[PDB]
Amino acid sequence: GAPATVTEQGEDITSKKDRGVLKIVKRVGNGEETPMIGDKVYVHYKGKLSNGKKFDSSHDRPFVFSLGKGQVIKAWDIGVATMKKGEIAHLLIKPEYAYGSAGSLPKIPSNATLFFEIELLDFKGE
Ligand SMILES: COc1cc2cc(c1OC)OCC[C@H](C)n1cc(nn1)CCCOC(=O)[C@@H]1CCCCN1C(=O)[C@H]2C1CCCCC1
Repeated sequence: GAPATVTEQGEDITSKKDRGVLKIVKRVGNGEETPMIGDKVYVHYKGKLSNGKKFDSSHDRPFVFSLGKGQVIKAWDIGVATMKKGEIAHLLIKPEYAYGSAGSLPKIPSNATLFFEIELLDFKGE
């Protein structure tokens, strides 16, 4: 399903063009602005290992973070910076842009590919 669709059709939004972060816009957002680095960002997300085997969501209980400030994995700083208010996007992320060969046990194993659906609710300029 969704992870394989992002493999097949997703845009490579990396600078290096290494397919490390692939994106599909699922629902289009409003406004020309996207978050600049330093912004306070508000999202709903659903995430999982691409294997399907572990699963994690804000809409369970929004997730708040400062963009570009190392509170989230590199792929979120990259991916969320491309998104507009109201946008829902799918990301598929190689380990180099997430938790790498070290992983982050017990939640994330070594060399894990991650999938997220993200909704950008708001962002405000520090
Ligand atoms: C590697 O550890 C975790 C990874 C992820 C979720 C984690 C987590 O903690 C063990 O618990 C979610 C709730 C806790 C209190 N928490 C942690 C963070 N923010 N809230 C810190 C953010 C670190 O996570 C990230 O950078 C990314 C992007 C933002 C949303 C969470 N992220 C994750 O990688 C999840 C992960 C998704 C894949 C399935 C397992 C959970």
